Amino acid sequence: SHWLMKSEPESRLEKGVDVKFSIEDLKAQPKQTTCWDGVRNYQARNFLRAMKLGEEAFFYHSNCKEPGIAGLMKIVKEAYPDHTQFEKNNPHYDPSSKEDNPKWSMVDVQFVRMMKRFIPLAELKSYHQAHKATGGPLKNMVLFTRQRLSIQPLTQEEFDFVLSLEELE
Repeated sequence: SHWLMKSEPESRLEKGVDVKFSIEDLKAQPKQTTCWDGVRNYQARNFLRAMKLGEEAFFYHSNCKEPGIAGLMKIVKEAYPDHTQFEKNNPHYDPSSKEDNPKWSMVDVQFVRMMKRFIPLAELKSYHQAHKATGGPLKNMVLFTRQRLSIQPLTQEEFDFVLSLEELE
């Protein structure tokens, strides 16, 4: 399995709290690792639960001015409870979640490297749209299939094409 994980590159307040966290903030983490908290989308959650140690995931910046894939990271820790679903403080708090059996989960990713060059959502859309008429590996990419999924699986095909655009100028 291969994945795509979205996060806020530039600052933005939610329920009063800032959810900012780009690829650089991950690199700036001890051992360049962090807990990918926040996810409250059932379909997104069930993917987090299905991730295996070692599998890789593109770090996607969900920005307005410059959305795209800036780098790569890996899963070093399998799903477990998201501590913030309970902290009444956090904007992702959930009253319906029992500590006895949490509804929300998270995983731990470690930084690996950056793309040999940034990949704009614009670049991804054109090829995607292109393949969507000629027949290509990005014909059914989730990034364009699910406009609102923060955690997404990618077939080796799509993954191989994203990496190939990395070796182009």
